[PDB]
Amino acid sequence: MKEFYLTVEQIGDSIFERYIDSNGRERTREVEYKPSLFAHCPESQATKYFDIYGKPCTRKLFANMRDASQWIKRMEDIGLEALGMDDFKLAYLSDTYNYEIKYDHTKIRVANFDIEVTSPDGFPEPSQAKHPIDAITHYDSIDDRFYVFDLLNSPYGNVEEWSIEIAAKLQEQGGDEVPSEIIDKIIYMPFDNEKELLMEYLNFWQQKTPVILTGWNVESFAIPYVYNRIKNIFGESTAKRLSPHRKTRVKVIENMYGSREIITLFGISVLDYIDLYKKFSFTNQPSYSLDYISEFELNVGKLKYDGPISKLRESNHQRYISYNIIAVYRVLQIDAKRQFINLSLDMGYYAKIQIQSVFSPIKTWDAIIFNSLKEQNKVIPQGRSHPVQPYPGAFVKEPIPNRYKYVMSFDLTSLYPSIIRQVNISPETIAGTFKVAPLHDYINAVAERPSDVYSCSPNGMMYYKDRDGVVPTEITKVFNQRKEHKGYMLAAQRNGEIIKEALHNPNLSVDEPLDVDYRFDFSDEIKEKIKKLSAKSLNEMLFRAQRTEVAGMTAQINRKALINGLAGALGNVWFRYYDLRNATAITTFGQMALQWIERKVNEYLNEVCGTEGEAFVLYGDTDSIYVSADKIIDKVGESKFRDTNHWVDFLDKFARERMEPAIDRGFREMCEYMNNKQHLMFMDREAIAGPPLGSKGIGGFWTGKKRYALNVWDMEGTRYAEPKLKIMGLETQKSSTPKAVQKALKECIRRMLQEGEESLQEYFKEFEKEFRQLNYISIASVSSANNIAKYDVGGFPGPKCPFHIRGILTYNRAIKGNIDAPQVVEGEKVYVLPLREGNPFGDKCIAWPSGTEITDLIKDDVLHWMDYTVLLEKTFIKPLEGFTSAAKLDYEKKASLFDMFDF
DNA sequence: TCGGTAAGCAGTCCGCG
DNA sequence: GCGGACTGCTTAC
Ligand SMILES: Nc1ccn([C@H]2C[C@H](O)[C@@H](COP(=O)(O)OP(=O)(O)OP(=O)(O)O)O2)c(=O)n1
Ligand SMILES: [Ca+2]
Ligand SMILES: [Ca+2]
Ligand SMILES: [Ca+2]
Ligand SMILES: [Ca+2]
Repeated sequence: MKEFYLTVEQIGDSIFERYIDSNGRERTREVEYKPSLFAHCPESQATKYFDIYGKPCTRKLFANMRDASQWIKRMEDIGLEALGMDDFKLAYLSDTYNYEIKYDHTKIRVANFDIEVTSPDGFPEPSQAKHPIDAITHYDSIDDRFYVFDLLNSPYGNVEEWSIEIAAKLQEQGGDEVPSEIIDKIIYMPFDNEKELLMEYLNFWQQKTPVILTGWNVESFAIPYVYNRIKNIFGESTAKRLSPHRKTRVKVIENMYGSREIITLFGISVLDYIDLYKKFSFTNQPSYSLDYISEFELNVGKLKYDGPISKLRESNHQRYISYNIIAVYRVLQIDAKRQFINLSLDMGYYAKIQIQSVFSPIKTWDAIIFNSLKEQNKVIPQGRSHPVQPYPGAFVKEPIPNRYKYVMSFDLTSLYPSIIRQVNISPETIAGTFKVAPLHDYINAVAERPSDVYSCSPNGMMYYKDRDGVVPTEITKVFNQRKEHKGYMLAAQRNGEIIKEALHNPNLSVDEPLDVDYRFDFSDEIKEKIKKLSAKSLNEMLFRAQRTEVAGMTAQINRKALINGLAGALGNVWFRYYDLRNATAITTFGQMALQWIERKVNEYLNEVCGTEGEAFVLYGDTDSIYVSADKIIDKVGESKFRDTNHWVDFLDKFARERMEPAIDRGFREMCEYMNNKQHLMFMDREAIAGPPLGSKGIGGFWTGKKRYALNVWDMEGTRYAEPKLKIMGLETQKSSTPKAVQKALKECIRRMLQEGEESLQEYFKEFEKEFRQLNYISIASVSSANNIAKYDVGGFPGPKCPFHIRGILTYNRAIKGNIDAPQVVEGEKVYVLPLREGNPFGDKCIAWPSGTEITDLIKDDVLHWMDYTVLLEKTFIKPLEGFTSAAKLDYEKKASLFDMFDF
């Protein structure tokens, strides 16, 4: 098999590499790597090395990496460019693996673990590690086993062994319900003292050394705790055995009260699953506890236990250990669904970087572009300092706030990467400039054609048409990958709806789910077989289809993020190819494209509808247009349609057969105007929106920029079994809006869009009467708590103190003297509740860590003094008033002359 | 050697016989 | 008690 790396580190003048060899065995080597860098030399000498602009360079081969570094500094002091890859481990990887990496994941040791630490005096701080580690569960992906290290004797209590038999039982039968599919995979190891547990864990670690180390919050808790605990007991040298190269780096975090640490373990790639989740999931959660995310991702119940966690080991050691095991499994379950570890491996090996560098789009692209150019014997430019400069971005149309009955949307495929490829924007393809006219002059095609020789953007930049650029070349590769995966995702989504449609008439049979690949649209034969399946098999197929859809979502959306990341990278000062001329060539072209096509669509639709000067395009943002389809529907007349699906088909056909070719014609003309390399402005129909036929639903509404709702029947070729709400920007979409309020506002919207004013008024009235009966967490607001210290003045709010920080300070004073009340963590999220005047907390609001119940001592008072009136007004009524006034609708029946009767 | 912009809304401060 | 000029947070893209 072809060899591939696992980890790589630079340690002084040595590269330390863990790798898989040709026989599939894990090995480690130390290499005294001799790096090369480059300097410009005169033309009149035979070299094979050229910079990206075609200028000749001479190679400088160094005896060691220090020498190469020191030479860089001398060149800066002389004032001459030092070219080549300055991150030597990237050069080493590029030299060692000069081919496309084909890795075997079954050879990569992926470890996830979590520890328990009983603490009788508040949160057990990793920097101090003053309490015994009393449990560790460590799952190893090669053994496919959960290794459980359990402390029986502790200064905080002596306990009996954990029982696997009791663990497997239903919670309703006094067990812990450890999932049956992992019972046989547990290897249980009890210990009579902490020293023996830790030594054995260390010996175990040596035998089974993680390559990928993950888990929930491992970077900020488990790793530094294990490290500092071992250090305090045995010494730092022993603690360094957690590094296969015996090298660590300790970073102390600042704040003011309660410093933290991050430990870098050399030769290990730490991918904290919380960080993977935040980067790759595209959610913003009100809480990031494992309980909350697990419920969200897997629909599994919260792991219940009685009393404080500080007393869980002594009162119920059995459950304590079981919950430790289940928590490790939950992360594995989330990963089986989300596939972020797979993505990280995919992306890291593609780029030829340390696996943990997938967090950095800049490092990722630097390495991709470096490897690409090196293949051509080209030499990369030195990184340079730039002052941070703001620059212009996308165009967003101001919508007229209103209801909009029939809406069709259209969207440009992968816009910024497509602009890069169309225009041929790259550091080395810059051909020159032209004198810019006002943007509106290009949009209206009155400005002089920029060039008849070069490919242009309306920012004034010209690029070569007949030359490949490394940025377009490499961005096209990842785009093509993205396209493949999004195809699988959309197919799986279409397949899902087939199953949902078949679930309306399930068969009374004992059968099995069909063995199919959900990444491809079902054949007619499969659809016929599905129409004859039982509910049980249909439901199993739907789960499978949806899992396939999620897998494809992960793969496509993050490849999209990577390629869009390259366009933004050009505007980040730390990027080797930072260049506002290029960043701005992209965004300005985007602005022109949206507004050009707005004009062309208004022109086309007026023509075909036989009118003049009417505005069909009601809104647009960056690369999308929203077209009012009322007059298209009216020209045929509403009465002609048999049902909702009839007019949806009509609009779908109209869009594909008439609008799209006209849109294509328009963008082809734009491409000729800018004399671009390749026409890649592909704008396809996205949503078809409207009320159900014969209903009083309003179909849709906008309140302003980035704030709208639509009743959608078809999305990107997925005809929904049931209409789906597309809500952007409104409070229903915001993580700061209370849970029960998002639900209530969404139902208010569903009613407005599908049913009408009366239905809305009926629901509002019910919700208002029941508001005060909702659970307090479900109606609490949420906010991130940044810069808490700044506004803290002897425990009281300083000037300009934000509402949520004021709430934290109120909580801080309320839990003063308390031992085991959870502290608010800087940068994390809090629930927030308003408090009535006169309350014993002494201030207008309280805030506490999100995803948690508020501590039992003050919970009673919070419930008593909660200001329901303010809460209802601020979180529910005020946004609803925004939606309804925009929609020319009332959520409460207005007084009228009719009030004299009854009725 | 750590490494995108546009834009809406809640809230504080302050002006306001 | 409600605006305008800020900060802060959050979402659309
Ligand atoms: N997180 C994001 C989202 C968008 N944008 C920019 C780049 C996109 O090209 C453009 C349009 O956003 P879209 O959400 O429509 O995404 P794309 O057009 O790139 O992809 P597609 O429409 O094919 O899904 O806005 C960005 O820089 N970063
Ligand atoms: Ca725990
Ligand atoms: Ca798009
Ligand atoms: Ca059937
Ligand atoms: Ca879009």
